[PDB]
Amino acid sequence: KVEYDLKRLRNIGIAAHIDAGKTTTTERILYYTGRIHKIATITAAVTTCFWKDHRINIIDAPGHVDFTIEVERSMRVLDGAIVVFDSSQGVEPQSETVWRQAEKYKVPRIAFANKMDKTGADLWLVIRTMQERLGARPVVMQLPIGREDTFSGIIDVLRMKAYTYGNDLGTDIREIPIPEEYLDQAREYHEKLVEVAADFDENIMLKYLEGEEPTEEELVAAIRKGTIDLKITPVFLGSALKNKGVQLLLDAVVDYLPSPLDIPPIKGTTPEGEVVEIHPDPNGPLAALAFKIMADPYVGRLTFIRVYSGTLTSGSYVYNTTKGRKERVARLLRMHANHREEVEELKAGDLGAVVGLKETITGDTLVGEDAPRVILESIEVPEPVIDVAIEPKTKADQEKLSQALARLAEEDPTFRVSTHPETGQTIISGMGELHLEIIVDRLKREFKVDANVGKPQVAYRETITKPVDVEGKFIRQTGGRGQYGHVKIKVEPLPRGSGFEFVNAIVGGVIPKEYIPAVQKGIEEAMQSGPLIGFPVVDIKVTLYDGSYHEVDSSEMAFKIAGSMAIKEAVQKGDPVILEPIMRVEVTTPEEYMGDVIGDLNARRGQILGMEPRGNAQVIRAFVPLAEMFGYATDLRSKTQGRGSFVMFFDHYQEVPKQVQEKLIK
Ligand SMILES: Nc1nc2c(ncn2[C@@H]2O[C@H](COP(=O)(O)OP(=O)(O)O)[C@@H](O)[C@H]2O)c(=O)[nH]1
Ligand SMILES: [Mg+2]
Repeated sequence: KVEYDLKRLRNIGIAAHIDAGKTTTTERILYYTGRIHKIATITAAVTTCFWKDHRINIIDAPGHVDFTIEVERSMRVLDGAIVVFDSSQGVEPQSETVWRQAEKYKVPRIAFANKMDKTGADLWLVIRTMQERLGARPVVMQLPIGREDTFSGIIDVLRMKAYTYGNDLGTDIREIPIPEEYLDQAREYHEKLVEVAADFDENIMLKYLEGEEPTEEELVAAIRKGTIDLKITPVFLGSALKNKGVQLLLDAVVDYLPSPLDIPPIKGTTPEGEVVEIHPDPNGPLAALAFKIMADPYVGRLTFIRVYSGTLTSGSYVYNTTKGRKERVARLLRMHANHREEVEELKAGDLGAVVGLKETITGDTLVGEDAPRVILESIEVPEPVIDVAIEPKTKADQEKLSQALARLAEEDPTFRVSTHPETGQTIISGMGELHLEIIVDRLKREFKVDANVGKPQVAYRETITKPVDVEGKFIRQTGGRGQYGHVKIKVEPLPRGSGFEFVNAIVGGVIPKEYIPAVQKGIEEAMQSGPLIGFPVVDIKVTLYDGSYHEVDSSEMAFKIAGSMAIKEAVQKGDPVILEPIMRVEVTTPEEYMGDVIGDLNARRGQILGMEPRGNAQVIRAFVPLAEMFGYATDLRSKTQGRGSFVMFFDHYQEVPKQVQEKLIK
């Protein structure tokens, strides 16, 4: 027997500018691969299929489309990529953005000039622009027969044969000889191809010299080596829509894209912090990454995983190293184009879905019960730095918004719901504009919740900068009785990020013990709104140390208020100050636009940390206030002729300069 072979795995992702043909190309890969296995929602995060004895796991799901969380993780999870270019989109400036991503995560790729049928279809413009702008070193693997409407065929220039397509349905294909008017062009590019292969094979170099045509297999193997070691980009061509070229692209996935053997081992960290390489050994200890959780309308919660080492067995227990608990793997599944398949196991190099696993979230590492504890993804609590207010038009929209968030907080445990202290509205808080922007689209559409949605707003905080010693006195005859509460507190600043710290130095019934929770609750509520701009108070330690009470007039109501009053007083007395989030920012740019990107970041109150090169591009690292980063994606495209791209992570909170302090009151 046999079925699992590591050499025959081909984990891929299709990377394309929006509208280039990612989806159509994927659908067509799924149609052609599913033909043999028929006479003996979609899409899923990973969809398996078969071609010429090889298993191709097609990694997607994102959604989005700027969402760096989903993109990073999905790149570690695939081994190789097909970058689809639109042949008819002339400049295609943001098609560069997705190339930079593949370069960033060191993923071997082939290219597919995908709309040859269309008006404007220009293979050569794709090759030249790949050369000049991306520094990709493309190698022409195919030549088109016909142009635009009359696009009828494709020449494979490696093997010196061609194919004609008798229809647009993908149901008539015939190995033809290279026709007359194309044959000279094929000889030129075939020996250009042989020339490129000679750089990664000394045997082929010696053959090229003599004019001896090398063996097809030696040629495939040399282009493959150069592809996998990131020195060339084989280019193929077609119309996905008109079912021309998609079977040859599938051949290229097997010929040139990597198995999980061919790429460097994934890097992981022990709990000790020692970095280690994780080899794809199916009989080794299990190590696996959850990279997408998925609600399902049949089997329920599905966590999609990539096994890097060992074997994951259905009916086993695995250890979630990020959290600290055993979980039960109930079942394993592969998602095919039309159907599900139950499987007994997923070995190293492979991907699928596990039912079970209730407490595992995206990015979590799963290892064997008695296996080395490794953490693949670096741990980080991502800060809710952006809030959006949201008001349902009726009471009927209130309860189905409450369901929209409690049900969407389980798939995505990374946002934070609350209620504005001085208004009373629902406030979703998250890692960015676009995290909240698509939560809002899932709310109004998928959960049918129409609501008055407010401007995105940065999550400012407030704190004090010197120690203070203050009172709160609530003493009133209100609502038919006397009320009395009296607190004294020392408040002092805590180290940035340390949070909140309450200390009871009440020494002798000076405030009766029964009212001590009341004063804490008062302190708590009053910290929700600071004196400067009404935003939460953080990073302080409060110490209750004196007070008084009245024999009959004191109450929890009175001491709570006395607590609020004391906190209000202290924050205003304590040289208060606004804290804003500061983001880590990596901008990728062409070098001619590079001085202009630095200057613009400095005008945004940025500090430049340092730039290193990435391909023919340049990666600038910097700190900038998130408050200064609004509308940045458009402003960056303006100063890079659309070729730039960035990613943005929370780093720390810092004290705003007093010039900004004044601007924020209104
Ligand atoms: N004319 C032409 N259109 C295509 C081709 N491939 C895809 N499209 C169309 O381009 C549009 C966007 O396609 P899609 O695959 O969804 O792009 P995506 O956003 O990158 O997933 C769709 O309406 C497709 O039908 C092609 O080969 N030729
Ligand atoms: Mg799509």
